[PDB]
Amino acid sequence: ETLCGAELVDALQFVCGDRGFYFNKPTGYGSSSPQTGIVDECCFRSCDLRRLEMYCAPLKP
Repeated sequence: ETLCGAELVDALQFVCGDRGFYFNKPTGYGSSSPQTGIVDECCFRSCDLRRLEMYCAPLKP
């Protein structure tokens, strides 16, 4: 019921399109720093579309 490896990249490619995507969720400066991201959210666990789309890079212009 989840998305891993190749299936996850295909999903991010389709949802993010031109914008591209990243895997590690941003953290705050001088924050805590073991890193978590989409694998944890969507592969080890199931996530919904609105979580997944938070890993799209910003819109260009």
